[PDB]
Amino acid sequence: NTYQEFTNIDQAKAWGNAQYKKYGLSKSEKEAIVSYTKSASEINGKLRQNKGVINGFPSNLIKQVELLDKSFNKMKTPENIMLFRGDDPAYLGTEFQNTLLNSNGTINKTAFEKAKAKFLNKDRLEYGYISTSLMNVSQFAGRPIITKFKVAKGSKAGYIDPISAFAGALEMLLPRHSTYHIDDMRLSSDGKQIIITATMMG
Repeated sequence: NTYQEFTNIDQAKAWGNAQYKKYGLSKSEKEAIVSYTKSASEINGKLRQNKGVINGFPSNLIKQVELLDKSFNKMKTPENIMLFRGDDPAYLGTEFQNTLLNSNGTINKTAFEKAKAKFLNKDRLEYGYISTSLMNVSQFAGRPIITKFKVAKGSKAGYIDPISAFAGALEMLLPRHSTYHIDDMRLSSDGKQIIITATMMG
């Protein structure tokens, strides 16, 4: 199908803002999301280390995770939409940490080949929540990997930007334990990034 790609920040904001006012999040839900934007790396890190099992977590965290999960009952995208994300080398694996990037800042083509072999046309499970943006915003111009997720109409997806502690990200959040299938991997025009196109599943 066709996936809406925002090409203008003000249009992205107005659409996102409009989605958000309809959500009708509870007070507790909003608090959990505000806190997630402050400490996402810790939360997602614990979810990956424990493969989605929250039983051992502190009770404040168990509560926070259940509230973020429950929030996606109210937060669905009303259309097919493209979402974006910047990632550092470790995203592809420990092996890529210090091998994806040449000294001059270009993508090493041999590491690109091991990444394409490892990931192209394959499913990937993510234990954490997935923070994305409505556009390829400048916050992740410095990042070597850009992923474009194709998110179907009716899929769980929420514009949480109005209540984020941080500005400028046009932030759309996706639920934890999502699987996506990597459809395409190519180098960018200047050779400094890998562009990944993926289809988001349940």
